[PDB]
Amino acid sequence: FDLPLEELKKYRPERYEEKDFDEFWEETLAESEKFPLDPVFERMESHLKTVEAYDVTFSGYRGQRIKGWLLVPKLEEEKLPCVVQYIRGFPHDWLFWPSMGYICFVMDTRYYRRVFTDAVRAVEAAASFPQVDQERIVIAGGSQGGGIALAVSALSKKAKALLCDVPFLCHFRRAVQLVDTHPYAEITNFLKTHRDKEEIVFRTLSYFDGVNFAARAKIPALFSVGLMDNICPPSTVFAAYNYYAGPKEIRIYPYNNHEGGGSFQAVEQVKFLKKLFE
Amino acid sequence: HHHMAFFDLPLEELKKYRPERYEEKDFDEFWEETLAESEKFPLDPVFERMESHLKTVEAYDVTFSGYRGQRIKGWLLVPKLEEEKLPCVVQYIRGFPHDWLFWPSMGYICFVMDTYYRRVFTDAVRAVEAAASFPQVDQERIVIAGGSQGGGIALAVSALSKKAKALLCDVPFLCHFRRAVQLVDTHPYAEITNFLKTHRDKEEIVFRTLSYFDGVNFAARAKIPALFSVGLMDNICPPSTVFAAYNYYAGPKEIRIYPYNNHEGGGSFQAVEQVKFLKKLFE
Amino acid sequence: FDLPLEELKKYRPERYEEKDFDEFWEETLAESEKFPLDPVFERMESHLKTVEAYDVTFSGYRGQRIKGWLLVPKLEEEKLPCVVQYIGRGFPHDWLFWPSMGYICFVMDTRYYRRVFTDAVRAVEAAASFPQVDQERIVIAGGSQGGGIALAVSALSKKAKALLCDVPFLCHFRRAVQLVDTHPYAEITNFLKTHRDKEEIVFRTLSYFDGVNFAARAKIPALFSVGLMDNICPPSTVFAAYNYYAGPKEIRIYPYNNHEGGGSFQAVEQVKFLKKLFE
Amino acid sequence: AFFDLPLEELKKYRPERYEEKDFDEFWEETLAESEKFPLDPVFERMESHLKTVEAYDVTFSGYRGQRIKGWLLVPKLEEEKLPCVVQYIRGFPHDWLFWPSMGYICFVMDTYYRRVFTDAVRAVEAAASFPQVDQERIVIAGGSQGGGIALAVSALSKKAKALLCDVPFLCHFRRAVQLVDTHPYAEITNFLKTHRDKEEIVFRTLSYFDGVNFAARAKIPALFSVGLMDNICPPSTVFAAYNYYAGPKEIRIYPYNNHEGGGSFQAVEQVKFLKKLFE
Amino acid sequence: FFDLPLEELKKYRPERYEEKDFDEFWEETLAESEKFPLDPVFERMESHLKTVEAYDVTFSGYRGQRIKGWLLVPKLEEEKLPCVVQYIRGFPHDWLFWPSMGYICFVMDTRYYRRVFTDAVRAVEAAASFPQVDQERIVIAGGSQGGGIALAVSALSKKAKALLCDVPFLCHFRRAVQLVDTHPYAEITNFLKTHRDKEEIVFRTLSYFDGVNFAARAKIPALFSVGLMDNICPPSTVFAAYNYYAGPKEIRIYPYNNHEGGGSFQAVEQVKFLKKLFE
Amino acid sequence: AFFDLPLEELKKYRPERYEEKDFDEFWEETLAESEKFPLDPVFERMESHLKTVEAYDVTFSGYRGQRIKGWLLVPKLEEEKLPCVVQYIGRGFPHDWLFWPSMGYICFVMDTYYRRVFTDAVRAVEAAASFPQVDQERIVIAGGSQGGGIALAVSALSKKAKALLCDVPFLCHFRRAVQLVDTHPYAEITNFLKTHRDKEEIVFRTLSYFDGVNFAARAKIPALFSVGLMDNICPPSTVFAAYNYYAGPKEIRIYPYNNHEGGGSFQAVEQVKFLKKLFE
Repeated sequence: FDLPLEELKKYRPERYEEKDFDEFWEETLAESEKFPLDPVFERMESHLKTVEAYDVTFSGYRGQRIKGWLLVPKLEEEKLPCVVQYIRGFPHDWLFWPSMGYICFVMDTRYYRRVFTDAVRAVEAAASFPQVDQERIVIAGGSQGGGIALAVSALSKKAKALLCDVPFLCHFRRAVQLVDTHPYAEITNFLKTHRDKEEIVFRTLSYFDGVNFAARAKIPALFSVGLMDNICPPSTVFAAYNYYAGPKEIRIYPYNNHEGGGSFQAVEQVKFLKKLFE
Repeated sequence: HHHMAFFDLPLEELKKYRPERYEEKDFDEFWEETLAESEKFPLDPVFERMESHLKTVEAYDVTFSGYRGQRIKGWLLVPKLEEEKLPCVVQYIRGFPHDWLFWPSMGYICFVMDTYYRRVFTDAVRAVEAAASFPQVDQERIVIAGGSQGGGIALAVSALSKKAKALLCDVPFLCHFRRAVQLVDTHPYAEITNFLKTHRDKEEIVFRTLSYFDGVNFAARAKIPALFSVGLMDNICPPSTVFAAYNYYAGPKEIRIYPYNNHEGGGSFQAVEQVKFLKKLFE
Repeated sequence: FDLPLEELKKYRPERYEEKDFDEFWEETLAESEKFPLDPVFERMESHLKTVEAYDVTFSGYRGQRIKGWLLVPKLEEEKLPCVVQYIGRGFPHDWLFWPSMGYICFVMDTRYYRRVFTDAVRAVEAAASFPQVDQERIVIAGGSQGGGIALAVSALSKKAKALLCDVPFLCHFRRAVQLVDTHPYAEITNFLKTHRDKEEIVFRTLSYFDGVNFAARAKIPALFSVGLMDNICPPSTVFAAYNYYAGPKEIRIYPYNNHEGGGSFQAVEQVKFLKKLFE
Repeated sequence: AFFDLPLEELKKYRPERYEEKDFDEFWEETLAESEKFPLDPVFERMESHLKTVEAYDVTFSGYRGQRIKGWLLVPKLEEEKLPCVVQYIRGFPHDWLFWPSMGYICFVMDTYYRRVFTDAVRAVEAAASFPQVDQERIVIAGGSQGGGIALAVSALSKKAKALLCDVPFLCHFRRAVQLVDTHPYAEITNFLKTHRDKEEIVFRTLSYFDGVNFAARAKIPALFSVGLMDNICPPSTVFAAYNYYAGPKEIRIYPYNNHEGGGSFQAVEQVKFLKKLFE
Repeated sequence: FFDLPLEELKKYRPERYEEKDFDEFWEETLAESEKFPLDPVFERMESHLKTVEAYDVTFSGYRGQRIKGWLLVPKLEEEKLPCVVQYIRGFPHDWLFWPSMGYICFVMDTRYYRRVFTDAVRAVEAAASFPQVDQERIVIAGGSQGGGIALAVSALSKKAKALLCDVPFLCHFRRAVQLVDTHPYAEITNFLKTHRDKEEIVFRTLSYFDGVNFAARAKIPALFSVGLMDNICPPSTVFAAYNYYAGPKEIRIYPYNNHEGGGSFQAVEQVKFLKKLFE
Repeated sequence: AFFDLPLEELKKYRPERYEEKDFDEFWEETLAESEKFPLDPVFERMESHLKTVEAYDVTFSGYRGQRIKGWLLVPKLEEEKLPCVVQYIGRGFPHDWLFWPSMGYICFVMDTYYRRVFTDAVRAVEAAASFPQVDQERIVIAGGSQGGGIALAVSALSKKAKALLCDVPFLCHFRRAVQLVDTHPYAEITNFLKTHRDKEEIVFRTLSYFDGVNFAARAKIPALFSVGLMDNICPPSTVFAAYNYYAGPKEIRIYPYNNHEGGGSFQAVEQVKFLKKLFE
């Protein structure tokens, strides 16, 4: 259903952002940095044997006390690499990264101004665990999470690599004219009833568009895209990917919908991060 | 076609639901004879350590003899723990080894078998023997587990395997065929219906044949402790089919009921319930 | 989804009809009999080898010239039994079943029910006028809308001798509408959704065309069929008409079938039924 | 099509109610907290293309003193006191022409449920503060989410004099969830599908907002409507509320309608009801 | 978005197909129906409405048959009022918009297209005959099937002065059929699926009723609307008619809407358009 | 509605073919292997209510000598020799296959991995040809959908077949089908690849042995194809690829408003006409 692959690879649409895009975000982060982070780790009761689990409390947007999980694999190593993973379920749903030898910080998004700020702070919280190797802090997400990660790749001093799967929050004006699926269809359904608010909806969403963070992000990244994904259509993902200003690679799954590369792509990430961190 | 919400018998009645069973006079002879035939080939389990990015778990590519001696495949996932003897879950479905991290992460060796039902059930009985042959496996704590088609398979195995010690049976398929068919238009039970739509004269023979694979009939025979789960909005494996099997199940048993879930069942919540159940059982 | 079978077999709901149900139909047929039938059979050029095909024209409702096909199997016999089949009338080769089993087949093109039923009663007269047709063995047949039509004809035609009625539409309207949301019964429901004040008049009008009310009148032998998963023509509607049907009768029950009914299996049942009947 | 209890049984359906010991204390306290801020209604005449109606942008204090908005539509009639319908949903002022056209001043409030119900109670107080409003003839009305809200307001507002409750949402949550997979009741289900351990707390929390519990308390006259094929707000949910409703009451039943209810037919029924009531 | 992009829709002028007798056919159709006197009859109706007077209208349409309509007159000082003939008839209260904006509203009950278009041309003449109607300000209006009808009327009526045409059906048939599988254009497709040999005759027949061909003839000012996600009446069909439309014109484009079009927002655009036009 | 290439472009659509270097060795070898067992056709007259047609239950050896079943329907006509349609598909009831016998053709209906099925189908022609009343100069092979795909393969593999009727065929231009439609049966391939992301090359190389396009390029017998321009089971660009590569004398009937039903009863008559013009 979207542009052919030859053209997706060369797709660089005109970007829309306000003159204050950077002033808005610098100011948002400054406001929330005025409160100390005060990370608190609580060991939690778990049936898990290969992993230790912590309930983490930290200061996010405007000093509010947010929480995340910290999953630490039981390994000899005094210092471990770390994946901050954005979305929740159970701690046992996040076993992949710890099982591959990474500490995993799992943060649920509890508007985007608040969520992105919380997420930036989550990296700071993870970094503050003494076992975490700060040179190997990775940020990751798929869908809404991939969109959030992508923003964080431009906003976080501490993050060192990005794993961005099938991201949402990318190239809003194009998404809306290609698919009638949730979540992009919420915008369309808003505009259907507020016919006079097209300029303001899109000017507002421009502050949260992944394409605009991508153009700014300088850290290495691995993207994934499903060529049959009609939740997060390929032209949206390729727009962000192609504008992404750091060293990058994309794994293209031509027969997949929004599941993306699934478990195959998980292994690709492990391989990518291994090559990166040696 | 999908039911809107609750569509089967109410819960008060599901708990008392014990329909008449149908089986042939030779049900036991058929399965004894099938297993004897396949035991005439040596199991010859082969475990190959695999190169893996996994750090908490060691992974083996397993080959073993199943139905009529055919070389079947499985994964073995062993969590890296001090213990010289570990408990073991044989899980029926094979994707990546990293898809099966749950049980190893909870301290269980995990044997994952790659999956007509004559062949599959025999393969599955043999997978337990394969798993038991790993020296680190504690044979007093071998568990059999499955959801859907896997759950139906596990249920059969609970009645056919000398070696299995406990059953985890989630939202099982292969149960109470005659009723499934008159409640749901969903795959997989709808394959039976579509067959009968076209072969109008084969009702007796379709149901007599299926009786040999019906989980209700194995349940009536199974003596090992078991934990079942069911989704009351499950329109793939409707609740009356699962409750039929659960209620006939002849070993010590419990069921977790998920009133708002479709075929996902209790999902991750139920995974924890299984860990708790097995802990209480084996301590 | 409907009543269980034990109950379907005993299901006899109260009937509704207007005081002039019979006068209405008598009068409708008399009006259309005031024009001569004037059946015209034209041999058609056909690729068919086992069958001869005629383009038929005859006078139906109010004298309008209706069209049909006649298919005659090439057989020794000077006199052949005949099935009048109701459905448009597609190709002659679509109607090979009955001729292939040794029956002349008259296939009537459908074109409101006042007209269609009248057209259909006249089709039997057209078919009876073919010299090779044995008038003692004229059968009327239809499935769906056809079955409903055939059912009406079983009560309105002097000439018809047996009925084949499969999964019939036009039966027990008020119950249908409260069991299924499928076309065609859902047209009634959608009308009433919008015309909330027209319930009485819709149902009274439809009572003139309800197969249950014809069934109560029909005296000729009949074979019905029903699919227990049929959500176009639900089982309780078919069983209502079947149970009220006043002639010698049988029903074939297909428990796993939807509106396809007994399909090809049922087609053979019909052949068997008619063979047993006409010896 | 029909999927809920039959009508005989719907009319007698009175399920056990669940509410917390503090249901009344919770609401008394919520309203007291919001009454500690002055209402301070402000009416701004608006430039409008309308010729039969005058339109005001209304600002008032709702929940916790927040400045809420509504429309006031006044029909141009040479009467100094008019009856009034407070209608809960805000689109254009021209979307709300029905009540003004029937001679009623119409207050349309732009609409967690703690905040919304409190805002809605205060919208009556805002409407009553318009000098042209006849306080003896203040009516509260809603369909869907609006009907639920109106139902709560019928129990919580000193000032309201009658209730028009169509196809209400926010009723008999535990039952809705086990009958339908449609939005909005399916949000509850989708929550519980994921938070399997939160059934008791979800339903105890929702008990503070259940229309059945407000209905048991409401003393003002009311006209309800229900669609027997409504799978958004299933009939057993509406009938539970209707049957527990403690004021003088009537229900209009639309057997062939889904969530559209009686539509325009029902609108006229309301006009008739209110006319009979207020004379 | 599934049709041509907007830059290309604005320039879209496909080849038109009409028969050599398009004009003779319509002239002759209207002459035939003018041979019967219009004989408009207005009956004041008992109504709960207070801002509007309602009349039950009867008039002679196609071939002299007595067609029905509603006339809604807003109670205003003015001795002469402008008038919107609206094509679709439900309740009078469903048509409050135009009277509430100061326009008399003639709502015509739609009952083939030969008959409906002729009825609709005659409705304008019926409306014009009401003494309070200002004949210099008679507007014709419709959405969907109504828009298609209004469009025809814009070319066929001596007395109409402006056109409001929203999301019209009956436009650029051959293209519709290859873009969408939705009702109503899919009735054409389903016919052709079965009558494979009737392509020429189906399209030649439909050419007499195609809005594109009327548009090319219509000389009165018009406001069109289109939804760029409308898959009932696809944008390329509407733009074909709009672009051929031979009078002074404007189009309001709603990029995120389906067949609802501009809805209430577009209703206000019409009021504005007509105000600017008539002063 | 219309979702594939336009017609002007469908008519010129000749995509690059892919096949393995052993395509022909594979099929020659497969057929030789199955010819090493004797056909041994057995015709049993069946009790039938039919009066214009005689019906036989047929048994014959197909793939690797397995005993396959078919129906033979013979119209009761004076003629000592009759033309024959081998029709590929339940083989349902004998009465479901009345069209061809009614038009004066003997009909062999075969009850239908593809290696096995194609071999069975090639052998069905030999079974039909062994009936003494069959005219071997007028043996026709026919199928729609899966049947049309099978018939297409048989048009290249059978010494005995003389004409092909290929309607809305499945098994054609796999790599394109998969990127145009999400319908069964082509969607089984897509679903396989969604899960086995590393098996694209081997899936498509394997399927190349069964692709109707590749048989078409080889088939030398005359043929009538049909296509539905709204067919989203067997999309038009797949059918046109096979049709356009088809190397024998050919025609195609194009049904612009039809989905997978194709030309239906109208096309049936087109076939009769085609075969009549051909065999005189």
